[PDB]
Amino acid sequence: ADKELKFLVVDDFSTMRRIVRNLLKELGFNNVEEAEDGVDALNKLQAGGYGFVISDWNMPNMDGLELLKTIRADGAMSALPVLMVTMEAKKENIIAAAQAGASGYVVKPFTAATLEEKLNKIFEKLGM
Ligand code: BEF
Ligand SMILES: [Mn+2]
Ligand SMILES: [Mn+2]
Ligand SMILES: [Mn+2]
Repeated sequence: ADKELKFLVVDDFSTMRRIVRNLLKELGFNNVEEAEDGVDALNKLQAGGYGFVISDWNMPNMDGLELLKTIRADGAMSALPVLMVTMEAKKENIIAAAQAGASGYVVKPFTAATLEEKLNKIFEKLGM
């Protein structure tokens, strides 16, 4: 994928955003912004430029499933890749996110290898 691809990393806890931002750096992506909830995210997204979203589920203001649904329902960003990264591991959550259009889904805690594999899976599926 283009190493200038702009990522938005969303989670209500800085620890997790920090892990993901650093992993992306390792993979060669330095164009990375953070958001703290679904609303914060949509604000940055509607500020334009973004090529990929990585998002938590449980967050105040707007959760990640609502964020995913909003993104997929907006004609201007409906195809934006959205990778869920969340502690929700139940099959009903995976189903609900998948059905809502998640590009991929990683369960916390995750390894560096896992994030890399699932990002690449999405890149390949989308021809990025
Ligand atoms: F808060 Be997340 F869903 F891990
Ligand atoms: Mn914090
Ligand atoms: Mn744009
Ligand atoms: Mn959370």
